[PDB]
Amino acid sequence: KVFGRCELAAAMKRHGLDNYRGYSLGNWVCAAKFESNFNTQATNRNTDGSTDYGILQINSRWWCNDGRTPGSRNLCNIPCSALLSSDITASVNCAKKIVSDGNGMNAWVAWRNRCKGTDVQAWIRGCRL
Repeated sequence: KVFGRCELAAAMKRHGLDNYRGYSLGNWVCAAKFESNFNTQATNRNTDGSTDYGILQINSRWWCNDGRTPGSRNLCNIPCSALLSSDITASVNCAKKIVSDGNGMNAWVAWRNRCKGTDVQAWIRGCRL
């Protein structure tokens, strides 16, 4: 599923991401835009052989099992394919684990490089939230 901007913001708000660990909703929408272009089916293979999955490009080295990242962990206790669902519940629940891990949203390279320090509230402007 390719989300609309406001559609995704409303879905993220319902799932408890607004101000989660202090990160306002716009941060999460901005991260999703640049990680996946709002596409739940996005996958990208990394140099180390791990793969990033879903709307928040959650990596198989640490967070989900895809059966082909040897020596990796599955800290969200899910198959990585669960992160590609049109239902973003699994991605959001795993993202809450990631953002609580100590490095905040810096775990998302696109957030650090393209959202951090910008007017992220622009990503939710105009939406009926």
